[PDB]
Amino acid sequence: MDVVIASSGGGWQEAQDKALWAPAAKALNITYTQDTFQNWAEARAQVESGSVTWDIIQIGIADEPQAKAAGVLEKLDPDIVNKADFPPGSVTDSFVANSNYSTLIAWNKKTYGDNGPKSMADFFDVKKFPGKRALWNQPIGMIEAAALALGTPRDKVYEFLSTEEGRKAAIAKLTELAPSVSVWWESGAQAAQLIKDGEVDMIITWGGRVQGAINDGANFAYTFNDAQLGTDGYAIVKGAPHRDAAMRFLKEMSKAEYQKDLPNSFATAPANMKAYDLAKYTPEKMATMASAPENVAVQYSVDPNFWAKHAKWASEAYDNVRL
Ligand SMILES: NC(=O)CC[C@H](NC[C@H](O)[C@@H](O)[C@H](O)[C@H](O)CO)C(=O)O
Ligand SMILES: [Ca+2]
Ligand SMILES: [Ca+2]
Ligand SMILES: [Ca+2]
Ligand SMILES: [Ca+2]
Repeated sequence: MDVVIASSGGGWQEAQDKALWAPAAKALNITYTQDTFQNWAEARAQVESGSVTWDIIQIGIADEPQAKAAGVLEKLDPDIVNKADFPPGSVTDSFVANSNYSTLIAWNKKTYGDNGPKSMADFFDVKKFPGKRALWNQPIGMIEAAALALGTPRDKVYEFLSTEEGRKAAIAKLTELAPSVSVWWESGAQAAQLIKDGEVDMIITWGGRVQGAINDGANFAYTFNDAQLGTDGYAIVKGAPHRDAAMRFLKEMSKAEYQKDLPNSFATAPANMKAYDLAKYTPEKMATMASAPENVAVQYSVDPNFWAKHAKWASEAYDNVRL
């Protein structure tokens, strides 16, 4: 009977539940159940198994093309949101954005002090910055990081990765870093734990997770330099048992009145542009936001068009680097 909503756990899930899910469900007088997952392939596994239990799944803008093509996503209702309220391309026929985030470089202050890695070239520099690296066990932001470490300008990341030559060089660069990678982190909360325990010297992970660990007492610092500007959002699983109830829930939770509370404790940036006027965030709060003008200036946006074409190559090639 409950609409089942799934995200990636930890601080990020707690922020969505507190700001969006609990108030939207209360306003619609509906009951919902939470679940946790780390990859859209788990939703693909449900659809292919012939037994769908999830209604709404929280995925990334670059997972959307792959998931839609594999028949994992329901087509959303046309005016579920007003597209003018969200950044361009962040709302498709099968995806509604809820936030922007950064896949960025964090470093251990006990290891490097203020003299930590401030670029991808620095992150990949085991000679100037010796120590334990941690990278995601999934490729989005990881392949691009290698491309940046090779000296590719931020605005040319996907131009360099369009060639089979650049795609191979990126994997070779990750292969060269691989002996220095002590942990291939799987979840945002695990990444936050590695940071809190100082188990790693540097890490490429999500800004909200990093800020959360620092808030919790981690002696780490970070930068938006060379970070990938990502977009998180929601999709309804093809064959969702509570499809029309999930459509109603998704429409409600996308509203500015809920979106405004999304960064209250967790360092994320709401996607509904109308939320900023309602919350009137302080410049200090804005500085932690991935989509803040000064932060965007040193980042590059993830390109779903690249992932729509090269994900399978990336998934297999990156698995080998880790193995
Ligand atoms: N939008 C945010 O602020 C959260 C950012 C970041 N989300 C990245 C991912 O989208 C992650 O949740 C998962 O891999 C995804 O939901 C599972 O497919 C995080 O969990 O830390
Ligand atoms: Ca966390
Ligand atoms: Ca510490
Ligand atoms: Ca910092
Ligand atoms: Ca983006």
